[PDB]
Amino acid sequence: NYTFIIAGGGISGLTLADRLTEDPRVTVLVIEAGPLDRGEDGILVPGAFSPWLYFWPGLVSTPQAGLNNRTVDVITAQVVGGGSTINAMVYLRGDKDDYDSWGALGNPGWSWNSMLPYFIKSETFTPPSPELAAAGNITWDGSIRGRSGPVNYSYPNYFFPGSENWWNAANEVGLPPVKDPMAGSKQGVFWIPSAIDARTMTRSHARRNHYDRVSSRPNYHILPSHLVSKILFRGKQAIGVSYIPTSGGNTTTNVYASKEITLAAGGLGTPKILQLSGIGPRKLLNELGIPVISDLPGVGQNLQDQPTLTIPYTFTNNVFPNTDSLTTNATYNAEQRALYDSSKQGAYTIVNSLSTNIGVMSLQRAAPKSYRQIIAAARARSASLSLPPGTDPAVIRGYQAQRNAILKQFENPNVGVGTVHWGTGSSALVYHLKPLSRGTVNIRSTNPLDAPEIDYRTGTDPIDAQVYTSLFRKNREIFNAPSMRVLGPSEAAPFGANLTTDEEIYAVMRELINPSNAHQCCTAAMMPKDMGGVVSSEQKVYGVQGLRVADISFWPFQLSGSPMATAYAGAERLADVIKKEHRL
Ligand SMILES: Cc1cc2c(cc1C)N(C[C@H](O)[C@H](O)[C@H](O)COP(=O)(O)OP(=O)(O)OC[C@H]1O[C@@H](n3cnc4c(N)ncnc43)[C@H](O)[C@@H]1O)c1[nH]c(=O)[nH]c(=O)c1N2
Ligand SMILES: *[C@@H]1O[C@H](CO)[C@@H](O[C@@H]2O[C@H](CO)[C@@H](O)[C@H](O)[C@H]2NC(C)=O)[C@H](O)[C@H]1NC(C)=O
Ligand SMILES: *[C@@H]1O[C@H](CO)[C@@H](O)[C@H](O)[C@H]1NC(C)=O
Ligand SMILES: *[C@@H]1O[C@H](CO)[C@@H](O)[C@H](O)[C@H]1NC(C)=O
Ligand SMILES: *[C@@H]1O[C@H](CO)[C@@H](O)[C@H](O)[C@H]1NC(C)=O
Ligand SMILES: O=[N+]([O-])c1ccc(O)cc1
Ligand SMILES: O=[N+]([O-])c1ccc(O)cc1
Ligand SMILES: [Mg+2]
Ligand SMILES: [Mg+2]
Ligand SMILES: [Mg+2]
Ligand code: NA
Repeated sequence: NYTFIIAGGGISGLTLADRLTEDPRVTVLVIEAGPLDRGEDGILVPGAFSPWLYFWPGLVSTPQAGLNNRTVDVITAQVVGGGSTINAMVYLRGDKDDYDSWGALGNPGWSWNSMLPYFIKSETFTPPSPELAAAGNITWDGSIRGRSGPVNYSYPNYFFPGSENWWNAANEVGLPPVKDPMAGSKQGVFWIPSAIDARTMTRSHARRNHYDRVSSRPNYHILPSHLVSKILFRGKQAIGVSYIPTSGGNTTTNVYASKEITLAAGGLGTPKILQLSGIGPRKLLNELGIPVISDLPGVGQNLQDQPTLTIPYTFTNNVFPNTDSLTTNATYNAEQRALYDSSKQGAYTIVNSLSTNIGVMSLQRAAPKSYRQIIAAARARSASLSLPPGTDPAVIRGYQAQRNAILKQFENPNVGVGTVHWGTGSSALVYHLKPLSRGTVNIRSTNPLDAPEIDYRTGTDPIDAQVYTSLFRKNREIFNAPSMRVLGPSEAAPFGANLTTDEEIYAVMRELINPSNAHQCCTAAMMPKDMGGVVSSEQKVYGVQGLRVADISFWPFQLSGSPMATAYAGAERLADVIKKEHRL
């Protein structure tokens, strides 16, 4: 027996296991599908970034009805440290109203102010050098960045010169410098904080900051390369799990917990454990012959991600060096790698293909002449039109509440809906942070080795195309501003200056948008049960005792930001919630 068993050793699972094992009377077993990383350069060194080393194999979407019925490979981590081990290290909090909105959906104790102590606890910020801060326009508010917590973050110690042209261009088209994008608003441009340990300029992933750091503890146990295949119950009490080798060896083992089972298996993993365990929609469980322990139609509903668009460019006068110099100039690449190996300086401190600065914008900043028109269309349309026909009414009610919160965010000048980035080379990136579309993740069988059916339903809500087209147009403004025109950019096929109407631009976007940046969330949502929720405000699964969801399956909806910083902080908070209930 262990005190706690955690299914998934990703960001949430390892953060929780670390904090729970601070009490030597508490024992934890973390069961993780993937192996330990080997500290290979493709993980530790930003410039060597090789995320495909630990992608979960054999996951494909359904044909995407909103994206010309395209099928895409599904990307999620399978490795100790989860997404933190293979992500692009972008470390950003959401905006105040994200957390305040989660609270307003019926979740006492959720707000920006309740999260801020956990953001601070989570991390240690290391300031950049003064000369890079001054030259780069790096700013921060030290009063709201942690100085003593486990997650290291800082910045690269270098910037490609064309990042300057893009900064000035973004300013020219109404994206001003943001003092600190961690202070609960991020309207304009800023340096991307990176989850790097500045001692060695290497990745600070959860395997290091929430396992290696505390791995002398005998009460903190890890079992890599095993899958949690089922939750075990005595009546409605979660008492243990079954696990199998990830490789599918014909062996099953049962292990038991004296206090709780925690699911931390991610947006695409947690709902599958619940559904195989008979916690999920009666209709699906009945079809597969799985006994219903708790009839929760929200399990596998409400899937969200943050779609991405790569816009290709050619330049008549780009500045050298730039990120594509690493790929197209072997001499430059070898000299920057030798520079990093010697004094830990230069381009290898930046995640490969990224630049150092980024822009975020509200709907009114993206669409200053038309945002009210997009809000009017969204307010006019029935919430239920966004969901499959015959969606459970409780799930529709939760989606209606989310939608009302997001339409308030659309009117809010201080909440982001999209991002613009330029890596300094042949492509730009435009992310959609706040889709109104909702997808599904459902098991197809009782075989725990079978991939679930993953249907992002990207672009099924027509409002999303209007928001995304506005983001595309703002990106075009940056590239046509004086500071960027000096580099001689032009959109490459299948984009181009001759695509001038919304219709022309979005027909190409429909063919190129990726449903996912591997930010899958919200498939075991924290909302009232009568709003299609799966977990309470204490993250307890409805209808059963001793069972919580820790991973970002529990989020109601996506942030103005990428998920990692909040995945850590929310696990920091859940550790304290659990310790208080037991008296640990
Ligand atoms: C390639 C790539 C790139 C990015 C990102 C992800 C990825 C994959 N993200 C997203 C971010 O990393 C992600 O949202 C968080 O890691 C989510 O943390 P969780 O704890 O929810 O799941 P996470 O995915 O971290 O952990 C879930 C774990 O559960 C395991 N698991 C699944 N099913 C299991 C089962 N049945 N039994 C046992 N273990 C099981 C998995 O193997 C995995 O390690 C990101 N975010 C960000 O803010 N900045 C960024 O730069 C990026 N970029
Ligand atoms: C990563 O963050 C941790 C946590 O603050 C830092 O660990 C500290 O390291 C210093 C010097 O090595 C020690 O004197 C402290 O006692 C450690 N503090 C704690 C709270 O453990 C580590 O320094 C960070 N990395 C950087 C570059 O600052
Ligand atoms: C996608 O597939 C369905 C039938 O499988 C079809 O009716 C629909 O027209 C297709 N969508 C597009 C945009 O081609
Ligand atoms: C920093 O901002 C100043 C003032 O707007 C500008 O002149 C400069 O080019 C910027 N540099 C970078 C690297 O963004
Ligand atoms: C290639 O990189 C080297 C090393 O910085 C540089 O001197 C050279 O001019 C670059 N060549 C081209 C063609 O970019
Ligand atoms: O290669 N990558 O960094 C990726 C690829 C796909 C994805 O959805 C997220 C990140
Ligand atoms: O700047 N931001 O808020 C971001 C940055 C990256 C990302 O994937 C999502 C949001
Ligand atoms: Mg210093
Ligand atoms: Mg300045
Ligand atoms: Mg200027
Ligand atoms: Na330096």
